[PDB]
Amino acid sequence: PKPAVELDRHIDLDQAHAVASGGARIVLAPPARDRCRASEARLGAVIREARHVYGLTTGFGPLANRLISGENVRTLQANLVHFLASGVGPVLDWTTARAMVLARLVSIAQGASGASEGTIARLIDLLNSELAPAVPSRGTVGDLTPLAHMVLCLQGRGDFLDRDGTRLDGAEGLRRGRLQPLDLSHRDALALVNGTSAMTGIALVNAHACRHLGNWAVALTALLAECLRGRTEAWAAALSDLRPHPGQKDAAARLRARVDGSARVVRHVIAERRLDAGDIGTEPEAGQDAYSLRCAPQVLGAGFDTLAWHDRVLTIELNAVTDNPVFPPDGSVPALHGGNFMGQHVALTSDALATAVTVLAGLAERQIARLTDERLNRGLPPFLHRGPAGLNSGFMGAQVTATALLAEMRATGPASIHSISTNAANQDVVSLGTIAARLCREKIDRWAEILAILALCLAQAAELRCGSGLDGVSPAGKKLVQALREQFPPLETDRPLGQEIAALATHLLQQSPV
Amino acid sequence: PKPAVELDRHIDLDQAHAVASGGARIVLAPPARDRCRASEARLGAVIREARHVYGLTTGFGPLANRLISGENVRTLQANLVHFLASGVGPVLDWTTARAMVLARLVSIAQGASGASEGTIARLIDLLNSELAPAVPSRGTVGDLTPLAHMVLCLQGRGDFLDRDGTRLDGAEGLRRGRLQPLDLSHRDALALVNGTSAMTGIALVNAHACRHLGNWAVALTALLAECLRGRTEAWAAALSDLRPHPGQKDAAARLRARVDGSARVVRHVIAERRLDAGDIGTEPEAGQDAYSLRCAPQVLGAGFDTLAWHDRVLTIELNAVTDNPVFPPDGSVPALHGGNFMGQHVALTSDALATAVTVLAGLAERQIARLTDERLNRGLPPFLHRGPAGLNSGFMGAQVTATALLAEMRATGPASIHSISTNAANQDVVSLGTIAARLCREKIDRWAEILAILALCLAQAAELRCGSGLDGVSPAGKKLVQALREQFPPLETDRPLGQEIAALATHLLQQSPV
Amino acid sequence: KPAVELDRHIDLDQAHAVASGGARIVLAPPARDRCRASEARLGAVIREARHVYGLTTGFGPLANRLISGENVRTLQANLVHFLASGVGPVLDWTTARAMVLARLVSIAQGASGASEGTIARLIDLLNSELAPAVPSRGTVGDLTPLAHMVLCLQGRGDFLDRDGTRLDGAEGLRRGRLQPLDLSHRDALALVNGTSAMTGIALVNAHACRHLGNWAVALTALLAECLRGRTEAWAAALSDLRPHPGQKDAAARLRARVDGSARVVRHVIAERRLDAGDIGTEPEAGQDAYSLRCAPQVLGAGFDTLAWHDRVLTIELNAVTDNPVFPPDGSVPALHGGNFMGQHVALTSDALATAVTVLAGLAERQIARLTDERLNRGLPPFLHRGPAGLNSGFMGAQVTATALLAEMRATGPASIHSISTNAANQDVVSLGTIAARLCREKIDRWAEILAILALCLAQAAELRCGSGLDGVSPAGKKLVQALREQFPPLETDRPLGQEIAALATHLLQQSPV
Ligand SMILES: O=C(O)/C=C/c1ccc(O)cc1
Ligand SMILES: O=C(O)/C=C/c1ccc(O)cc1
Repeated sequence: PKPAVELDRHIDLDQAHAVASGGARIVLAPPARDRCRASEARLGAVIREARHVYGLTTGFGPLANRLISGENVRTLQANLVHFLASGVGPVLDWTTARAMVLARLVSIAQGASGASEGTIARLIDLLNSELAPAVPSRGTVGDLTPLAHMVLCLQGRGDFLDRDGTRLDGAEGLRRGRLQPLDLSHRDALALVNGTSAMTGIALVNAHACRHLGNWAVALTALLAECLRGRTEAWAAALSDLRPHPGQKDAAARLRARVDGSARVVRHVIAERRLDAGDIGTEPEAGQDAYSLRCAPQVLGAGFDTLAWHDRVLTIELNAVTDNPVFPPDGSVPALHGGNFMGQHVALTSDALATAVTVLAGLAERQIARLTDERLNRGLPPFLHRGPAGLNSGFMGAQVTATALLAEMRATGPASIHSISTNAANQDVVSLGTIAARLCREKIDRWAEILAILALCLAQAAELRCGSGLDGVSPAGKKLVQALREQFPPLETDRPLGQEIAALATHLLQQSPV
Repeated sequence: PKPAVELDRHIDLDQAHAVASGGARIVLAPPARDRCRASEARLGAVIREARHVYGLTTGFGPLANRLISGENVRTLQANLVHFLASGVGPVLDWTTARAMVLARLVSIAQGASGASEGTIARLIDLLNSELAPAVPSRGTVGDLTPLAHMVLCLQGRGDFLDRDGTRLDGAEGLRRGRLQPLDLSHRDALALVNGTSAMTGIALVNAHACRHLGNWAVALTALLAECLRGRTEAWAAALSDLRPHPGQKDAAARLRARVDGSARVVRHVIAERRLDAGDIGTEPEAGQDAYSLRCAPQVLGAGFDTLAWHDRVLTIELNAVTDNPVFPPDGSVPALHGGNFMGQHVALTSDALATAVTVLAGLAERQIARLTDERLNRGLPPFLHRGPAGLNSGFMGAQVTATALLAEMRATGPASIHSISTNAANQDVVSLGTIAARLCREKIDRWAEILAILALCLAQAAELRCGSGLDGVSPAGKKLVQALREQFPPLETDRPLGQEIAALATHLLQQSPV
Repeated sequence: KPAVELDRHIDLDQAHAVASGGARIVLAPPARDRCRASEARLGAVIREARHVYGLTTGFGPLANRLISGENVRTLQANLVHFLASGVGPVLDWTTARAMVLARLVSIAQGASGASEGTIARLIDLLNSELAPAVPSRGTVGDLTPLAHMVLCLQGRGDFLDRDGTRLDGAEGLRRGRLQPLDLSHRDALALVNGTSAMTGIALVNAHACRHLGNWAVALTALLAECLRGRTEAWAAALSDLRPHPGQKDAAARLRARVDGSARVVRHVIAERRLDAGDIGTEPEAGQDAYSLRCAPQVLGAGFDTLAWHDRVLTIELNAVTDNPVFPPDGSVPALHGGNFMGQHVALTSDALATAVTVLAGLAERQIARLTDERLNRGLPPFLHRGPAGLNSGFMGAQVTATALLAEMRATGPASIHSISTNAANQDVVSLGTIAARLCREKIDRWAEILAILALCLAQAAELRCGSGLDGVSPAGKKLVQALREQFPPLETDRPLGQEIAALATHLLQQSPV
C-alpha cells in the first residue's frame, strides 16, 4: 500500500519529504484535531467579541490603522487573496509546491491559527492527492504571495500540476483529485496566507536533495581513489579524532566503507617505511595525494556540518507557528501580534548551504579535471577516450561543461544581504528567505549535473583502469558502476552526452548509491 | 511584403534583430557569395596540399599534437560535433537561437571560414524559415557546445522550435521548415562550430530589449512627474551642457519631450523668485524633488552610456570573424592560428550592462515605492487603491513584488571574474561570455517586470490625479495610458495582477511607448 | 592578572583573554607531559629515518624528492624562507597573538612533536605585551603568516606593541624578554602548520560579535523607548511558538532591557473590543514597522548563526590541524592527511559575514526611521537641536551609516573562489583566512553603524524625555548616562566623524551593562 504519516506536533524532515513527494499519505492525529477545533472556537469568539485583531478588524500592512466593520470581513479577506496574487515567474515544481502546503499545515496543526476543520481538510486532501497547486515562484520578500496563489488554486481559481508538471485548470484539478473548493466563510483566511511556508517548503526539498548528492560526492570520491591509486591513510579514523568535527569524522568513515575490499587503492602508511642511504633520491610520485583526494574528508565534512546546521534550524521552523496574528491555546490573551513570519532563519541557512554546495561542486569539478588530464591521471587516456586518440576526444566536451556549470554557480551570491525597505517603509527590513532557498536550489541542481559528469567519467575510468570486469574494484565500487551501466553505455566512440548527463542528474537528486 | 536584409560585410544591431526575430528575410549579397566561394576553394586547397591545420590534420584541444591522416577527417569532424554535444539546461529561446545562427553566418560572410555553399545555404534557409534550432543554454565557457548542438539539429538529429517554443523533432523540423539536411562532406565543420556566436546572439537580443526598456524607463519617469507635480527645471538642457555625458544629455532631452504640453508638471525655475521678510519659515514642500525624479537624467544617462559602449563593442563582434583557424582572403598564408574565439569582449560588456540594468531597475523600483506611499505621493491614495481604504489595498502586493524582483537581481554578480583553468589546463583562462550574456538577459527580464508594475501603477495614478479624462496630462502621457487601458482595465477593486504584469512585461521588451 | 591554565580544552572567552593580554597563560603539567612524550616520539621517528613529510621529503609536489638526515636543518630553514612571501597590512596585535595561541593549543594536544623550547617561545610571546608583525595576505588557508611568525620569533621580523607601533626583531626580543626561537630539534612543522591564522582571526571575530550583538539588542530596546515601541511583539509566548534558541534569547534580552520603562506600549491590542463608532482611520496602526516588531526574529537568526560559528570554532581551536601528525598511542609512527584544510572556518566565517551584514542592515534602517521626521512620531528631523534649517543634526551621519552598509554588501563569501594552485597539487583550497578577514571588516563596519545609532538614540532619548530621561528604563538611563560621559549632546551641528570612530572602537570591546 502506502506509508502514512500521522501528524500531531512534530514531523521530521524525512517524513515531511515523504508526504510532499507523495511517497506517504498524511493523517491528522486526534490530539491535533482537538487542538485545532479548540483554536477554531477561539477565533470565533475573537470575531464575535469584535477584538482589535489584524486581518479580522483592520486593513493590511500600513493600512492596518483603517479598522473594518464585522460585516465586511468576508470582503476584506477575499481582497487580501486578490491583491497579494501578483506573483510571476516559473511555477514551483510539484514536490516543492506540495512541501509549501505541508509547511502551512504543520504550523496550523499546532492549534494557534484558528483554521476551521474544512480549511485543514482541504490542505490534507491536496497532500493526499496526486496534485499540487501551480504557484509562481517570484513575488515574495519572505511568503504571502505564493500562498495567496495557492489559495486561489484550492478554490479552483488557479491551475494545478500533476507529477509531470503538466498544468490542469482549477475545475479539472478539483475534479481529478476529488478536492472540494476551499471555503473561507469562517474568516480564517489568515491561517492560509501567513508564515514562511514557501521558503520552508523549498528548503526541505533542498535538504533531501543534498543528502543524496552528499552520498554521491562520497561514493564518487571513493571510486576516484580506486581509479587513481588513491591513498587511504589520509582517510584514517585517527585523523578524524585529532580534529573531531562531526561532519569530517562522518565523511572519512563513509569513504573508508566505500573502498572496503578494494585492491586498487594504496593502504600502506608511508611513515612505516624506514629509509636508508640508498633511498635518498627522486621518487616517481609524492607520498601523499593531491587535495581533491587527501582533503576530501575536510572539504566534504565542512559541507556536511553546514547541512546539519541548516537541517537543525529547518526542523524547528517546519514545526513552528510562523503565523501573525496568533491565538494562544492557554487563552491568556485573545491574540498576540508580532513578527514570527520573518523568515530570516531559513534565509541565512539557505545562503550558507548555497555556499557549501558551491564549494562541494568545486571539489567534484576539480576531481573531473584531474581524472581527465593525461598528465595527472596516472596512465589513463586523455579525457578517458576509447578508440584512436585525436579522432576521439572522449569526455573532453563534458569536462569543460562541468567547469561552465560551476562558473555559473559562483556568479550568484547570498540573497539575505539585499534587504530593501518596502511596503511604504512598513517592512523596512525583509528576509528574502524564499529567494535564498530558491537560489540554493539552483546550485543544488548544478551540483547534481557536475556529479553526473563525474559519475560517467568514473564508470569509464574504472573500466579503462581495471578492465570491463573491474578487477580489484571494491564491492561497493562494482555495484555503482554496474548500476550505471544498466542505463548508460560505455563511451566506445564519441557521442552526444548532454541528454545522459541531464538524465543521470535527475536520478542523483532522488536516490543514493547503495 | 516581408522586408529583406542583404548581407555583404556589415550589418547593424537593428537589422540583426529584424532577421533573428523573423521580421525580415536575409539574402547574401553577390560580393559576399563570391568571397565565400573563394574561401571555400582555399579550404579545398589547404586540404589538397595537406597543410598542418587545426581540425583538418590534427586532433582537438591538447590532443592537437596527434596528427590525422586525410582519410580520417570526415570521422574526425563527425566526432567533434559528437563529443562537444554535452550541453544541458533550458534551450535558448526561438529568437536568441536564431540570433546565434545569424552571428555564425555574418562571420562566415567575411570569407575567411571556408564554409561551402551548401553549409551557408542551410543557415540562410533556417533564418528564412519560421524555425529555430533547439539548443541547450549551458555547457560552454565561451561557444562550441551550443553550436555543436545546432549542427545536430540542422542535420535532423536534434529538435527545433517554432515561434511559440513548442518543440519539433529533427525530421519534423526539416519537413515543416522545408529544409535540407546539413552535409559536412566538404570538411567545413569548423566553419559552424566556432567563434562567439551564442554569446553574440544572446547579447544582440539583450541590446534590442534594453533599447525598448530604456524608452519605457524614460516614459514612465516622465509620467511619474505628471502624477507628482514634478519639477522640469532639473531636466533643463542647460544642466546637460554643464556635464556633457551623451547618455545624460539624451535622457534629459527625451524626458522633456515626454512632458511637452503637460500642465501637470511644475515648470517654474525656483531661482527666479525673490524672497521677502514674510517668506522666511517652513514651506509645505522643498524646492527640489527627490532623486528618483531630480536625478533621472544622471541615473538613466549613465545606463544609456553603458548600453552605448556595449553596443559599439557588440557591433564589432557581430561583424567580425571569431573563427579559429582562419583562411586569409589575401592568400598571404594558408591559414592562421590564434584565439579570436575568446569571448572576453562580450563577457565584459555583458557584465557592465547587467550592472547598469540592475541600477536602472532600482530606479524604477524606488519610483514605485514613492508613488504608492501615501506619505510621499502628495495626496494620492495609499498604494493607489480605489474603493474603501483598508478593504482594498490596490497595488500593495505588486509593490512588494517589485522589490522582490529587484532583490533577486542583485544576488547575481558579474560572470567574467570566475574563470577557471580547464581542458587539461589548455584553456587556462576562459571568458564565460555566454554565461555573462545570459545573466544579463535574466536581469533584463526582471527589469521589464518591474517597469510593467510601475506602468500599471502610473496608469492608475494618472486617472486618480487627473480624472479618467486625464486633464492636464501631456499628449504623450495620454497616449501611453490610453494605449495601456486598451488591454489593462483600471483597478477599481483588488484583483490578482500577476498574469497582467507578466503579459505587459512581454510587451515592454518588444515595443516602446509611441 | 588572571591566568588561564591550558591542558586540553580552552573556551573562546579564555582564548580571547589570553590573546588580548587580559590573562597570562600557563601550560598545565599534564600538557607538558604529553608534549614531552610527543617530543620523544619525533626524536625516534627521526632516528628511525621514517618516511615523513618535512623530515625526509621536500614540500608540496616536491615531496617526491627524499632528503638525507644531514640536510633537514637546511630543509626546514628554507621552508620558513620560501613561505615568507606574505604582503598587505599586518594582522592587528590581538589577532596575531590569537594566531600564536591557536598554534599552541594544537601543539598542547601532544601530537606535533614540538620541543619544550619551541613551546616556551609561544608561551613567552603570549605572556609578553608584544605580538609578531605578520602580513595579512598570502595564504589560501596558514603557512605563509605562520612562516612570518617564525621569522619574528627568531628576531628576523618585526613585533607590534599593544598600540600597533612596530619594533624591529632585535628590539622585540629585548623588550619582550623573549629568547630567539631555535628549531634544532627539527620541529619546524609544529609551528608552520594548521589553521592557526584563520582560527585566531575568527576567535577575535566571535568576541567582537558577542559585544556588538549586545549593543544591537540594547539599541533596539532604546529605540522602542524613543518611538513608543510595542512590547507585545517581544512576548515570550511568541518565542515559544517558533522556538529558535537565538530568537527566544533575543526576545528575552529585549524585554529585560525595557523592564521598568514607561515610554514603551505594553498593552496587548487584542484586548480591545471595538464598537461601530470606532470604525474608521485611526492615528496609528496597531503594530510597529519591522525594524522593531521583527527584531527578535532578525537578531535571533543572526545569534543562531553566531552560535553555529562558535560551536565549529571551538572544535577547530581545540583540534590538531597539523600534517604530518604523530599518534600518541604509537599505533603508527606518523599519519599523513589534510587536517590543515580550513574549510570549516571558511564556511562559518562566510555564513557569519552574511549574518553580520543582515544585522547591520537592521541597525541602519533603525537609524533611517529614527531620524525621519515623517516616521519618528514627533521627533525633530534628523534629531537636530537649535533652529531647523540652520541645523541639520545627524543628517550627515545618517547617510554615512547607509554608505557603510552599502560597502559591506559589495563583498560576498570568500569560500566559493577556490582556485587550483601549487602546480595543481592544491587543486582545492579553503580560503578560510580570507573568509575570516572579510568577516572582520564587516564586523568593523557594523560597529560604526551601531555607534551612529547609539549617538542618535542618546540625543533622541533626551529630546523625547528631557535631559532627565523621564520614563526611561533603568537600563536605558544607564546606557545614555554612560555615553554622555564621553559624548556630549548635539546642541548645535559639529563634526561627528572622530566620535563615531571612537565609539565604534568601544562597542567592539565592551557591552552595555
Ligand atoms: O504586517 C505588516 O505590517 C505587513 C503586511 C503586508 C501585507 C501585504 C503586503 O503586500 C506587504 C506587507
Ligand atoms: O582550441 C583549443 O585548443 C581548445 C579546444 C577545445 C575543444 C573542445 C573542448 O571540449 C575543449 C577545448
